[PDB]
Amino acid sequence: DVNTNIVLGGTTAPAVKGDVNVTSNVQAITSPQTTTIDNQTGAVTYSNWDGKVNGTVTATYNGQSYTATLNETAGKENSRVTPWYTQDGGKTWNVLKKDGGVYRLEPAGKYQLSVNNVSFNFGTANANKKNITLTSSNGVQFRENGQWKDSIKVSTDQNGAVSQPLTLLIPITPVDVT
Amino acid sequence: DVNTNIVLGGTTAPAVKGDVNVTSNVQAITSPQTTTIDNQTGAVTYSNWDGKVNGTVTATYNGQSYTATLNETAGKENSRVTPWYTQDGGKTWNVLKKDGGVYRLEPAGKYQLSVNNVSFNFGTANANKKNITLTSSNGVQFRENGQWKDSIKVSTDQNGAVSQPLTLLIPITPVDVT
Repeated sequence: DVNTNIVLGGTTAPAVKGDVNVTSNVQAITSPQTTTIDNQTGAVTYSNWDGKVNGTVTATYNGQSYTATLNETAGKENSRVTPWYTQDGGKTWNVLKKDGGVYRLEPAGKYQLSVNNVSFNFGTANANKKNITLTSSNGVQFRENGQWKDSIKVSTDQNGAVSQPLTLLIPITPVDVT
Repeated sequence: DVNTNIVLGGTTAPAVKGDVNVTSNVQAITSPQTTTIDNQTGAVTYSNWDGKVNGTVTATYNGQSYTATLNETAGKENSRVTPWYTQDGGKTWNVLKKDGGVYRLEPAGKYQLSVNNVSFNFGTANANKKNITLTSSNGVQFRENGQWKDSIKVSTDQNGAVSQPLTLLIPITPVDVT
């Protein structure tokens, strides 16, 4: 697209993009293990939260919908799901240790999932392709050059698989019981 | 190497060995950035600690002393030094984050350093050797099969270098400098 338009930003490249439309279908759910109250009022208190999270990452590309592949082997190359939280406004981000042997995912609060060694099999139909550009539909980020990024370029190998392993950051906002 | 002696606790191989004897020469030192005082008692109070660590890992092998090599490359290959603390003790172990942009280490101690992609150059003289036993003389541990241990077996390549990257855990107990 020709750049015609005089935006005060200083004539940057356009935001027109997207070969592969990566979309998290990851969902998070939590329940309190212990609810308390003072009977002097009706002031309930839900506490001791117990989080769980499930789903997958799909990707629309050339009118076909693919699903991300994880690695179920036990080496350094295990696609390790690691939950991240911020006490700040995302100024920093710390890994959740297991407390009482569960992931305390407290309702609202902001979370992020990190999963390395992801892939996709786009099929022999899509072999040997260069500059496939991955964009997120819903706040998924891709790791590159030591830093998170809104989009990344991948090439497919002779079979149609992304030639090198990805690493994703997935947003999480739990639902709760009640 | 022959079992004569009836110890309680089954009978098991001896622990004595060490083809190559690794020693941490890592030292840690800290100062409070603010020293304060309760004049009604005269009880001083140190706070805002500022830790620094320095040193090397050496190793004795076949009468010669070698020194560990780190990897400088910007990337996934980089020997990442990560400071490491246990809250109270044992099962707890978490990454030490920078506060006030510096690594506060309190002289009460209980810290460990973790460093990947280490190596050694044992010299052309020690090429092509097949199974070498690594031991520490001062509490350095080596990573394998997802867990630390005090010994590992490695082989040298055509040049005399450890064929594969090591990953170490180094103890440190800081000292207070006035």
